[PDB]
Amino acid sequence: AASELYTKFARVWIPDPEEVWKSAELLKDYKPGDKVLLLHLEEGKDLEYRLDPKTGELPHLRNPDILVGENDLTALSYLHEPAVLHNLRVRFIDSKLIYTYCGIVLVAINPYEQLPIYGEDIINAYSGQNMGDMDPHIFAVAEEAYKQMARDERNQSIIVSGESGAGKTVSAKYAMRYFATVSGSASEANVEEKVLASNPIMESIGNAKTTRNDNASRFGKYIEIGFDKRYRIIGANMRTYLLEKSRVVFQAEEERNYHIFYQLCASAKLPEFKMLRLGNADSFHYTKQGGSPMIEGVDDAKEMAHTRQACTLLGISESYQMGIFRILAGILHLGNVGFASRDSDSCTIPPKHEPLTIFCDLMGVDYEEMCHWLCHRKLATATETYIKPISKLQATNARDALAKHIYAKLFNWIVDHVNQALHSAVKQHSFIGVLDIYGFETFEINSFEQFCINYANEKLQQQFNMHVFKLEQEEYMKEQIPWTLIDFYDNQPCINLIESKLGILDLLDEECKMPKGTDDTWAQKLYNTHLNKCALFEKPRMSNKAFIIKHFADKVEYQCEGFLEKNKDTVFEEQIKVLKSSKFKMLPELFQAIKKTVGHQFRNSLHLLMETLNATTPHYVRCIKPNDFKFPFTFDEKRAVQQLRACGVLETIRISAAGFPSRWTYQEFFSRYRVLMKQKDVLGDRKQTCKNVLEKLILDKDKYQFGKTKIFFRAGQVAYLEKLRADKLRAACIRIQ
Ligand SMILES: Nc1ncnc2c1ncn2[C@@H]1O[C@H](COP(=O)(O)OP(=O)(O)O)[C@@H](O)[C@H]1O
Ligand SMILES: [Mg+2]
Repeated sequence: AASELYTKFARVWIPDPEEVWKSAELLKDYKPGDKVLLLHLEEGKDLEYRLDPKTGELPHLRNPDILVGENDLTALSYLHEPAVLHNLRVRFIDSKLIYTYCGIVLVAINPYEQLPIYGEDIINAYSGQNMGDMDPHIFAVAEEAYKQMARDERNQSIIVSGESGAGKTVSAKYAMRYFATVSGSASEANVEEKVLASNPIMESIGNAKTTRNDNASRFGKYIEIGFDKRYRIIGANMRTYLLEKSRVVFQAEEERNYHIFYQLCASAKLPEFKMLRLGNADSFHYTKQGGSPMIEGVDDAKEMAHTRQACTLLGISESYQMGIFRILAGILHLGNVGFASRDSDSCTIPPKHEPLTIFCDLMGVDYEEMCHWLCHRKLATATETYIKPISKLQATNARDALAKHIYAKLFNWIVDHVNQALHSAVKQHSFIGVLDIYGFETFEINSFEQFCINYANEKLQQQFNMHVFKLEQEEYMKEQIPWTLIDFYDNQPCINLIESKLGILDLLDEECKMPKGTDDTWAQKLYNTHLNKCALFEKPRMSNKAFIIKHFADKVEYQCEGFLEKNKDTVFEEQIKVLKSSKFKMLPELFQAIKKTVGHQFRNSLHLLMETLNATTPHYVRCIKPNDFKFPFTFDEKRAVQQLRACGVLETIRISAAGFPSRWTYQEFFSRYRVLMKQKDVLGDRKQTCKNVLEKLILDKDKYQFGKTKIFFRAGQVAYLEKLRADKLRAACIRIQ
């Protein structure tokens, strides 16, 4: 039947290597059996488009001009890939609209420009309205979640997704503002202020500049915002995920360490900071490696003022704040300690070194002991102790490991205190969860950190697909309702390759058991186990030190060096002991106790989170990066199309197009709509009673369908039944009155 639409003047989409899809118009009517189409391109040139001799499949028809730039993609006549790309291009380039709906899921595009599209009057304008009675915006999602939590008394979750830089961090912040405003009616409104204040604090400690993002979010965050019976904020709790430790000691060619170090170095001249004995960021190796200590459009000194102000608002006094700056200053002074070689396998550090002097002074430690333990290691046996001198390379490695460890304890200490400030005495009626996770990334060189983040992103896709596609269509099959299968790309195989008993993480952990274990040996074990036995896993022709894996977004090559070390993540017992013995109270609090590998800990942490998400009603936001140049309102078609297919956008709209998301059991429907039924319509069979009543209430049979155990409805029909229920109760009250 679709071939009847291929008439003279009809428009179609044809594949193009650079533009992905090109629009063309038919110069003649198509007849079944024709091998070439005479097309007029929009550039003024005529083309003979040859059809496939085996399949005879025609190019995609283009939707009418009235359907260009629609608020909801389900309004399109032809629901195919070229149509999606065109509709989003027009709304972005022409209309400057960043938002579009794909049913319940929201699509967000990064503008690379500040626009005033979120005044409190806008917040008020989105408040109190229906879905679609406002145009697409993040506030609509927030309001829908607010509306659902209040009516359903069910916890909700806001899940944002996308590759690095797509606007995801930005989206979560604005959603929180909406809830804080509505809740703002409270007496102890300071709690909402504290909740919003949490974000900039974590950004200072948690973010750093990458080539992808000037403010990359190098840890994960999940926030539960609790509500009372009044549907007003009671408090909150943050659960966070693995921070990039390698960032403290290393930075690439145009990257920085965490923002807070630069804020502290910018404030070195102030009298309060004088005790720290700091200089500019160029003086310390841990800050200098990147080659550029400043971010354009950012004033580190100004940010330092804001960060301090944020700390005081949470109730963190100046003594606490000066205490954290001391730790950070100490990490910088440790980074420039001079270490000299003795013979081939020994090292020595002088008790005279200027940087180690202030390090020992700030930490409240003995210089002579630190010189000894940076140069030697202890081996303890039941009967005796043995000492091994360390090489120059080992001394610097030992020093750096301690720096990562200190920074890690410090980050955790801060989040614990914000959670203490965010705590609530009252009982939780319900909650809204917000997820903010580092997005898919790739570089010239990729390591263990990229492996972990990509693996986490794979899990998010699995949760999304399980809920949206898998769980949902399986129900229709069991329900015995006419259903056409909707295809999706299932990533379960790569997930098994990573997580299963035979998986990559398990093999790395087994290599960690062996003292003889090596990255080379592990890579060889991966090749032996999977080189030609697996389709998701492959090795490049030129290398034996790296491997490539097929993720949902793209294939990624990972270098094997450092994987066992990074999986172990440990520090010498003597160094931790000298810090446990420190004179400064904060250091002993971290070093006091306030076997599984980082990879094992990471898997379970993600499992607990997946389980947590499954308990709530999800609300998904898909963020897209339009261009790599960071330019205002520029659209890259090749780059966009790959993100759309990776996100499964088209199939999400096709499943949405099938409709019937709402589903009442015959018992629930009967119990809720008994008032719309006359006593004569109530048969011994509840199922037949519901059929007879629904057939009387709704005349169009295309708006509802009957399954084995549930009744299915099209959009707006339950609201119509609620209007009828409300009208019947009102009429009954008037009759009684
Ligand atoms: N509302 C916005 N207005 C302007 N630029 C934005 C907006 N949202 C995101 N961006 C741009 O996208 C970049 C990355 O988005 P952000 O949410 O900050 O981090 P990410 O998207 O990586 O989570 C920002 O640095 C900024 O350049
Ligand atoms: Mg981010």
